[PDB]
Amino acid sequence: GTSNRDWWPNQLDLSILHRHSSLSDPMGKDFNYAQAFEKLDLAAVKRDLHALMTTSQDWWPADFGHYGGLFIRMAWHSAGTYRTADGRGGAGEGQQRFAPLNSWPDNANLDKARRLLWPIKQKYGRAISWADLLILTGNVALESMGFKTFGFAGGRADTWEPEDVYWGSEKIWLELSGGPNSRYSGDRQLENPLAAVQMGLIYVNPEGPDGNPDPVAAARDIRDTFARMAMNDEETVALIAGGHTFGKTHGAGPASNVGAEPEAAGIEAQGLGWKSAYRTGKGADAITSGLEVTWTTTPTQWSHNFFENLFGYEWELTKSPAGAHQWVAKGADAVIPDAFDPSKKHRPTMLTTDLSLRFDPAYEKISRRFHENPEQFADAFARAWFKLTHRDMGPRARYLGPEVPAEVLLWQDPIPAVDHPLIDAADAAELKAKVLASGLTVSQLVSTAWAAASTFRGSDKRGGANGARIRLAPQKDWEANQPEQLAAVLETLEAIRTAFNGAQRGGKQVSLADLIVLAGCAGVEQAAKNAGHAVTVPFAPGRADASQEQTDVESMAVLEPVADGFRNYLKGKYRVPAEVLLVDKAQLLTLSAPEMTVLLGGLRVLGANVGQSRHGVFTAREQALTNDFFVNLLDMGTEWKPTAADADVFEGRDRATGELKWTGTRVDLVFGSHSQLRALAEVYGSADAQEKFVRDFVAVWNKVMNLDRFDLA
Amino acid sequence: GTSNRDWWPNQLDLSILHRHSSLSDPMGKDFNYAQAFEKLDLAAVKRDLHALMTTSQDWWPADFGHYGGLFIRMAWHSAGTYRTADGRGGAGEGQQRFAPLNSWPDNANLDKARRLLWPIKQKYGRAISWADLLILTGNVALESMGFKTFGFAGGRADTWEPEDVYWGSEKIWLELSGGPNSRYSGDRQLENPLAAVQMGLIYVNPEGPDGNPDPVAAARDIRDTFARMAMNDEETVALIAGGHTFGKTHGAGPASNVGAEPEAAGIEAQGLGWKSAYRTGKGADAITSGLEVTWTTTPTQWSHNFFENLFGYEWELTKSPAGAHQWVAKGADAVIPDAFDPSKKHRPTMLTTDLSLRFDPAYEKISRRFHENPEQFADAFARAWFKLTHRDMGPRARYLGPEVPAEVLLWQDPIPAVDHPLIDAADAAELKAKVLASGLTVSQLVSTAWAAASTFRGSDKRGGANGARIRLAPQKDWEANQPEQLAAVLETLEAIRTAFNGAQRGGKQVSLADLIVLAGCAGVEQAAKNAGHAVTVPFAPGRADASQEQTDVESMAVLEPVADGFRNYLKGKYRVPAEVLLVDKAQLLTLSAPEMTVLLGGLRVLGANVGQSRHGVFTAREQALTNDFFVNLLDMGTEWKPTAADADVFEGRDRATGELKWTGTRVDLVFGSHSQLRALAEVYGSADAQEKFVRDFVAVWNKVMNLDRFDLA
Ligand code: HEM
Ligand code: HEM
Ligand SMILES: Nc1ncnc2c1ncn2[C@@H]1O[C@H](COP(=O)(O)O)[C@@H](O)[C@H]1O
Ligand SMILES: NNC(=O)c1ccncc1
Ligand SMILES: [Cl-]
Ligand SMILES: [Cl-]
Ligand code: NA
Ligand code: NA
Repeated sequence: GTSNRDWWPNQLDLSILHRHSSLSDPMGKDFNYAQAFEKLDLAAVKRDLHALMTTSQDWWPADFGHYGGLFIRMAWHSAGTYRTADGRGGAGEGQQRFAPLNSWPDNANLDKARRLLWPIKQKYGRAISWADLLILTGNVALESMGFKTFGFAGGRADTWEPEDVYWGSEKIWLELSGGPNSRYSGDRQLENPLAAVQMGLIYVNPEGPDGNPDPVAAARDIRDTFARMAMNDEETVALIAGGHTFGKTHGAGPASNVGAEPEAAGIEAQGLGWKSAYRTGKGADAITSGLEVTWTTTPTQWSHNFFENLFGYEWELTKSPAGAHQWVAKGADAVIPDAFDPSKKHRPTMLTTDLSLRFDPAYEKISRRFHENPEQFADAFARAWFKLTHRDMGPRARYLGPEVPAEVLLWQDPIPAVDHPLIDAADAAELKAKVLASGLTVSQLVSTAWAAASTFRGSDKRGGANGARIRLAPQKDWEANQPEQLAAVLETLEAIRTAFNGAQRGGKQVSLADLIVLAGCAGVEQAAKNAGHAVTVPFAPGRADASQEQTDVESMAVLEPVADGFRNYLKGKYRVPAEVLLVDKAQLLTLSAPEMTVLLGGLRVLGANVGQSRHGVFTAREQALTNDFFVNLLDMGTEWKPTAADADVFEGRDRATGELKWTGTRVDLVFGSHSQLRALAEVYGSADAQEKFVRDFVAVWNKVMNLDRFDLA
Repeated sequence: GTSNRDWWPNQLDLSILHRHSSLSDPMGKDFNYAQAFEKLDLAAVKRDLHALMTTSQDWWPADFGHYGGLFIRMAWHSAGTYRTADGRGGAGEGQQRFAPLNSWPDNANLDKARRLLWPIKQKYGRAISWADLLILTGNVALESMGFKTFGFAGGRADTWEPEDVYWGSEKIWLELSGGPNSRYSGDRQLENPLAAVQMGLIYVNPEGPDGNPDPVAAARDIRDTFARMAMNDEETVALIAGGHTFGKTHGAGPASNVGAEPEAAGIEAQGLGWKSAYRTGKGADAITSGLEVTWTTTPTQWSHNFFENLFGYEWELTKSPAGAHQWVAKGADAVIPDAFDPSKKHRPTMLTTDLSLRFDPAYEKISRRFHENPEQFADAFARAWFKLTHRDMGPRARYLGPEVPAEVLLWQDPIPAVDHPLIDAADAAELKAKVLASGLTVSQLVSTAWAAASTFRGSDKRGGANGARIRLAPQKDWEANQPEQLAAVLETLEAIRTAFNGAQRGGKQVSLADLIVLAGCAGVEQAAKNAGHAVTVPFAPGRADASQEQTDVESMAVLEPVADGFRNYLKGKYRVPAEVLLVDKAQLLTLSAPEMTVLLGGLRVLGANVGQSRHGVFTAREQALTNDFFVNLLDMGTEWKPTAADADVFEGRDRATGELKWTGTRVDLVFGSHSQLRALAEVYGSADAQEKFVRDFVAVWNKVMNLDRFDLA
């Protein structure tokens, strides 16, 4: 059956904004996962998971009699898809159980791991999500094997269909670099937003870069991909050495024995995949990666043996029984136990990527310090495992249950507790009147509040106006935020705040974070008034102001908007067309297509464009909230053409006279071109739609202002 | 960006069940189109459209100074996608404005027609849908040119995204038959459910079959395609001769002048397409189909000149300026006016497909009668145009506004008016107890009510339990409906009804249509009771009983279910896997994936399978409403394999002992295989889900029972 995607393979895809509707969701529209989880007996679930660790099933027998290593890898993989570039991937939505991640080659046989968990999932039902269960099971695996975790938070609601994520353009699984859809260019630069070296891998290739077994070169890839998953050198060495303290790899025979991945298998496989014709197909005969490495002398117990082996032998290149490159300890005794046969032992072995930890010079120093000071290794690994597995969960307000660590960590972008009375409605009116009397313009108020609130992304729940981080480095210096204008607005707001706060009794004060948002609301009210409409814009107080020391400047850099269609901003020229980047941003903002449409049309006429550009400002009453953008965009009296200077800018001329009326970008004009977007524009550009436009705009404005307000959830 | 569809191109596509969410809809959740339309001043809209017919725009100048022919073609195309096989296509959702239909080659330059209508759409806003406006504009075109229409009904609500429709497998627009994706096999058999001869055409090729200009052969294709659009010979001739009484074709120069269709054009084209480099690109230079035919001497007025010309001249094969085959009248005077130059005239011309009306022997008789009796022609055309343009609107209860014809037409599957008091809640309880006391079983009651209600399809809103047509030909003899069992159930219900009705005062009585549904509800209540649960199943009375004489038997044939996954029924072996046919059915029933899932699992254990098959009956308490289907399906203690006898049937055996536990079909097992479906099955198979399963089952059961109840909208 030929589809629209076949006929117009580069048209824009709006379905990404309309996933996750109530239609695909089996839970009622009233289901609240946080409330269900709060009633879960978490201790009881952890007792069942402890029991599961050594209850081997015949259909996938446990190595060493203990599933701990398998489950740690399962949890690591659930979390390990994460990219800091867009916040997409991670454990937070339980996406490992859906295509494509359920069938990635690096997730081979994790289908068996997930299936082992079905009895517990069934027992507890909706009170524990798959997403939480995958992570909890990793924690319990670690605890069972002697390792004390830093903590655990529930609250990851399950999702019910695959996310739309750009995982790369390759059409072959695991394609090596340099092909027609290469993710690499230049001096082995990985394209943003990607965070893995090959399609279907988590981070790097365990044999080495593109299969070449050079541990020094592999270190380069490790460092780059882990950085792109928010991990520095110390965390990276702690995580790899930590994880590879446990368990083993599986490569007992040639890879050609392994059949179809889950999404390709027959219906009788009942959701499992990679069935193997090699001997029994499982247990001692298991094939997963094709490598055959067991790192420690006690694979089911926490030890300091990883670094003892790493530094204690010299390593020789060799091949697994599937033909894969791996390393064996020169002249070692057979000290490693076998997984099934008590009468066999093996020499210590390593992956190329394990040797990276010793032969990259910066890693080597960390690895040595961890070898000499295992307490530091244990602490770093615990902190890094917590980070890895919670990275995409958002503000601390979302953390549920009795095991949440009390220590606040820098990576969480923390927000101080509010310890004073909040402003009430009378105080809000007083502050909005002051803001309006100060001489700040609609355009300045709207642009500042948009700049503050629209850093939010729902993918990892980072960003938003809470914290007033727009006043700190680096947000205050981002080109999209118009630094000089921003500084003048913030200075006027700060004086207003200082004056209000100094006049108070009883400890009441207003944060700058709240006042920025409140001032934006006043701007929207004033604009509606300018258009002859009487509008109150909703406002919820309670934001607090974070300090510069609570704001990691490097980590913040990935939230910089290099494309923001809502302010008609593009930081440079990109391979991806700007309207694709607009839809991408709308998706991160959690907007539907109707919301994106109304929001953008309104921002254009309120003066939210960067640099005061006239592009898309299709009104003669700027700073008045009207549907002018739509009515003028859809006017057939105007003809549009790309400019001579720039193919991405368009001139709109009176069809009869030739006179120039407007200019716009691809982002402006896509609303009059794409057939679904134009149908939306039509609704708002109709003669009966003025009040609907205003009201819809206020609702989406308020939605954006509140995106990070999990303290009110 | 590689997607799941690229990696697993034959996985099942569930997104088709999740279109039309509230996310994609710009109207609020409470918007009621029927209410808006009822207040539209329809006379005022029609006066604006009348004025439009002769107000030429220079960007697409009106042929002969009148847009009427163009708009008639627009409306005919809007309706002309319709297929009787599945009810899909037609004018009822305004789908012509979305991909792919907006860009079909047969719809070239209808983009210009739709754009002409924007000022009127904008004026009246939400009170008239595009869907309604396309049709209304065709009616007004006809009226403006002297033709009396049979009537008009509003009520087609707009849609906001493309429908997922199988339009064929070809990857090339207009591909000739016999290719690798040929829609033809055998002796020029068109594959179901298709109703056009080539990808991107409405019905047939105007040059003739695969371009061969033989009017006799073309008549074969016309007859076949029009039948597949619910039109018989009389209707077909009336429609083609009717339409081709007006306007002209456009083929003023070579087709290679014509650029990209709308979905492929640049953003500056603002949703228009087919931009032509030939001379001025429009008006006298227009190119659309590539043919250049003007049929009558007054292209802007109703006449009987099409048949006068058809029969009055002999015809010669010729070529348009774009190279297309067409026909010219041998030795005629130049009597046909030019579209732009009052000093030029032309000889009468025809399409190969127009000549079909004269040279096919059965058409020729009808055409002769219409020629001799143009009043008969006018009446047939008006009836056929009404039918064409309303065929997918559903029951008469959906027809809005002041121009609805009072005459009830056989094709409407009409339902008589109810002229008596309805049963109340206490009466419903009394009848449910009587049904249960008669000894009809849960399985008989459920099966019968499902058979009656599940003929509904949302694509053309035909079918459903209203009318009690399950008791008439042909429904009562469909194999899926189990004719002998059905007859025994209907007999018992009829006696119950006759007794209840004869005991009444005051004219109160119950229809057999209501009682079939009510009896099904009793069946579901009893089943819930068998499981130890007390529920009340909702029931709305007001169905009426249609007669055999009000039931066109041939038209009803397309509603026969040849695949019904919900009763594990397949009438023969098909190309398409049964699980794809299940999803197809659920989409016709308007079900989401969660609704399909709950509904099927519940029907399995209530005994709704055809022939009492045990396939998928994963319970030891048949006729009790439990979630046993899911708990047993997901039990990893059971292993499944295809049978030796049949690859489409599977045995489930105890994994440890090999003991046979169950059998199932692909439809049963897909819920344990497909990763999104199995995630739904898990919800219902969890230990906390019994109450939820019952509640959700009852809700979806009730939804199905009410699908055709537009009398209560
Ligand atoms: C450079 C990064 C890494 C690479 C290239 C890598 C590679 C691998 C490979 C190839 C396997 C064997 C899969 C199989 O054949 O069954 C494996 C196993 C494992 N890895 Fe990693 N790994 C990496 C980082 C991590 C991290 C961050 C963790 C956890 C904190 C981890 C924990 C594990 C565990 C527990 C196993 C054993 C699985 C079992 O016992 O079944 N690894 N790793
Ligand atoms: C075998 C069936 C049919 C064939 C092959 C067919 C073919 C065509 C073609 C090729 C054109 C010219 C497109 C162009 O170059 O602009 C056309 C025009 C037209 N057709 Fe049809 N037609 C059929 C049936 C119908 C029916 C059922 C109607 C309406 C009741 C209709 C009404 C018209 C009208 C009004 C025009 C003129 C458009 C204008 O003035 O711009 N046709 N037809
Ligand atoms: N552009 C490249 N392509 C492939 N391998 C590279 C590239 N650049 C560096 N390497 C490998 O990474 C190692 C570490 O180099 P560097 O990361 O430049 O200090 C080198 O010695 C190479 O083996
Ligand atoms: N692909 N996933 C996201 O982009 C996302 C997920 C949840 N809320 C917002 C965005
Ligand atoms: Cl994601
Ligand atoms: Cl459709
Ligand atoms: Na994420
Ligand atoms: Na339809």
